[PDB]
Amino acid sequence: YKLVCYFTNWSQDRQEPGKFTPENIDPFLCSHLIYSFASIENNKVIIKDKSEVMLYQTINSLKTKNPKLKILLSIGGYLFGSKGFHPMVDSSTSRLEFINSIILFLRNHNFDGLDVSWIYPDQKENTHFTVLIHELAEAFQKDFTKSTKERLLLTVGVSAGRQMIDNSYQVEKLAKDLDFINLLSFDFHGSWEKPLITGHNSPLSKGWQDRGPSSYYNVEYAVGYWIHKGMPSEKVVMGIPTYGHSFTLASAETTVGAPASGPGAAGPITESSGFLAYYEICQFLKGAKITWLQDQQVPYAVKGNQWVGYDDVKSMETKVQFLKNLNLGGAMIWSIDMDDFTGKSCNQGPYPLVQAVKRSLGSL
Ligand SMILES: CC(=O)N[C@@H]1[C@@H](O)[C@H](O[C@@H]2O[C@H](CO)[C@@H](O[C@@H]3O[C@H](CO)[C@@H](O[C@@H]4O[C@H](CO)[C@@H](O)[C@H](O)[C@H]4NC(C)=O)[C@H](O)[C@H]3NC(C)=O)[C@H](O)[C@H]2NC(C)=O)[C@@H](CO)O[C@@H]1O
Repeated sequence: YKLVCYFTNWSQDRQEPGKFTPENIDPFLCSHLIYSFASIENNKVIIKDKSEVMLYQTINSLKTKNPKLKILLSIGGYLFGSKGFHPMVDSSTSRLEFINSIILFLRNHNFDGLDVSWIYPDQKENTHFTVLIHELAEAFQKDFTKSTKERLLLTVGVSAGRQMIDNSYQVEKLAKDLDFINLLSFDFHGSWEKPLITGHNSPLSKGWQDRGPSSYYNVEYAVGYWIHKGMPSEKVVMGIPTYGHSFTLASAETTVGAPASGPGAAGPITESSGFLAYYEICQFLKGAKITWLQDQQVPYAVKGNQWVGYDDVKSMETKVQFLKNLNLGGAMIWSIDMDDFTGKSCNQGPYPLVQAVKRSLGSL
């Protein structure tokens, strides 16, 4: 099994216990690490990060410590959107420039591959995304035929939502071109929804109130659908979140599907109404009531008018058992810098969530 771990370049600006740098990375924690995110300037790959050159130092230390560790570079993410890939994708000339810059950049800086996480192609960018991936795949393969080093890996963070999947992807082709997908099996529910009701960020299974299309909004369905569409199960690396989605409750009802007036109060460290990192969640749970959903196989917690749907150690072990049953490629984490990486907040040691995933994957 793979354990694929995204980390981010904005977590370094947080205060403790959320102040993360690549030096917080345990080189034996994960099989793959993925830096989030690179940029594109003048159709070439760059890293925009005040700490860029220190990142390279840590990459080299980590890979020296653990010769098996793979470290990939990611382009994309929600904020980058589709706009970020233009004008690079607009022509084969500009795409060739990009692809050539990637190979040189990854080799120069000791990266093992590229993750393309286009959020999201949809109908409009379906062709652009398909060709980009295919051209990258071929170039990497070409490079390999000429090289003494391993072939550069190619992966993609992909939607777990059935409609977005149908619109964005040509799955059989993707299966040939990608080494694996990083299934983004989270953000199923949240304070952007209308009607504005509580719902879990990342339920494993369908809710008792779900019927029809709402029956798609869970991890088991997403996984099954990708397989159905032609992605081999062992190329499905299943995303698990270390964050939760929060709601401010509109009434006294505290159940799933209860009315919400908006996102929950911002965490003190992440300062973004609507989500909480796990290290903030452990502080939230103090004085909260926690319910484990038997239908959906994940917890939520309520304190005052605040409702948080999140993933804990029980969820980690339950989702790992699931991915193993379905013969998936492994687990992916978004993101390790939102786990309690210092261990100072949750009283469960360093990376309590990710370590549980690791322990569960390694268990016979
Ligand atoms: C609105 C919404 O929730 N949409 C989701 C979308 O976020 C999902 O995108 C994937 O999953 C994760 C988890 O949501 C994404 O993480 C977010 O990524 C953005 C950057 O793209 C983060 O923005 C950062 O925000 C902090 C906090 O305000 C700022 O300080 C930073 O400057 C800013 N970073 C940058 C580069 O500008 C945001 O905080 C992340 N949120 C969380 C909770 O971590 C991630 O982008 C994306 N994952 C991958 C691998 O591409 C998407 C999944 O399908 O669904 C919805 O569209």
